Amino acid sequence: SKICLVCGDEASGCHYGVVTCGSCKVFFKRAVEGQHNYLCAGRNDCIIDKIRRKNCPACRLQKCLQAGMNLG
Amino acid sequence: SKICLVCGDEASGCHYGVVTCGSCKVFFKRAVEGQHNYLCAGRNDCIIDKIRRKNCPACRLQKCLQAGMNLG
DNA sequence: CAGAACACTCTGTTCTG
DNA sequence: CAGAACAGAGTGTTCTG
Ligand SMILES: [Zn+2]
Ligand SMILES: [Zn+2]
Ligand SMILES: [Zn+2]
Ligand SMILES: [Zn+2]
Repeated sequence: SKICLVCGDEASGCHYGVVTCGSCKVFFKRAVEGQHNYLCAGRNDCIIDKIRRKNCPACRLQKCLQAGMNLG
Repeated sequence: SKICLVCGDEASGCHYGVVTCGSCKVFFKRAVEGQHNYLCAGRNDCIIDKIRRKNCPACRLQKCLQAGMNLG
């Protein structure tokens, strides 16, 4: 496939176990080892797409997890 | 109140008609004047508080207008 | 492919008449 | 008070093993 399983932007290959775009790749790496205080403002099922992926990083991260992205 | 009617943060007085913090004051004018494409990732009722006011500018603008802000 | 180093978005603060 | 404008976190792209 050529679409990111997380946001639907054009995929640049398989990153951390899942086919993702470059911004989802580094969002995930940064989420896992960084210092964020993400919090959903809706009901933990925000729509994650290219247009809205910056809106709820907390749902973005959860969607990354469910798709199976991992470091290990 | 010292409280912002849009986001609950400590308010710096009445701006464009409504008691607001400084961030919402300048968020509101930037929104209205420079219209661009804000879209809710939930169901257009995102909680707007200090921790989460960057998440959904569409709802943030929506709460601003309801609360009564304007430039006229 | 994983990471680094860059550049961008947008926001929020401080300063002013 | 409204507005100018600098500084910042968070994000995204380009590049370099
Ligand atoms: Zn993506
Ligand atoms: Zn969410
Ligand atoms: Zn506010
Ligand atoms: Zn919303």
